[PDB]
Amino acid sequence: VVPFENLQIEEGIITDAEVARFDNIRQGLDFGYGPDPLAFVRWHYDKRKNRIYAIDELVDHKVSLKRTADFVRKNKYESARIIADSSEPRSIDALKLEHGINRIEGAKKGPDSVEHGERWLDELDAIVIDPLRTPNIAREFENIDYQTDKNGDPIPRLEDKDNHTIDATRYAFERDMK
Repeated sequence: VVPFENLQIEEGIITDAEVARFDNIRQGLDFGYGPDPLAFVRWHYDKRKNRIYAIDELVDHKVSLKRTADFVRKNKYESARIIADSSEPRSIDALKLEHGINRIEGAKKGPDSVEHGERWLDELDAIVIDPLRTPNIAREFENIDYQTDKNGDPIPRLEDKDNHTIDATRYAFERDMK
């Protein structure tokens, strides 16, 4: 009925000292399309505790690959891999060959992996988000609901709306699932 009961959301819940230690980084990127924003996410993965921690994000409705690469470079996030929305193969090429983001690769998983990937996220012990650091991730994860059928009952598919950072997060963790 309610997804992501596992959410741990509170201002200040991730300290500067913690961000300093996190060293199992996962990054995802959705390019946006039509009015939908580009959404870059960076997380830390504690595999033993089955937790993920949101570190940073960039959400931009006025999509600029230049601005995205500048943000990634500025924060020295270039050294960790970015798994990106594979529907824009030339945007990936652009970030690599034009903007020097070398560790970007297309998401290997296809459109039929969506429900699986969302379920994987929902089955984590905790998804830990500090709205002071990642306000968009916080808002989207808190407010996302299940889709529903004729009979008006929830199906195990999240709404495909206001979910741009959730998509980016799926890509970021695609290699960690099963």
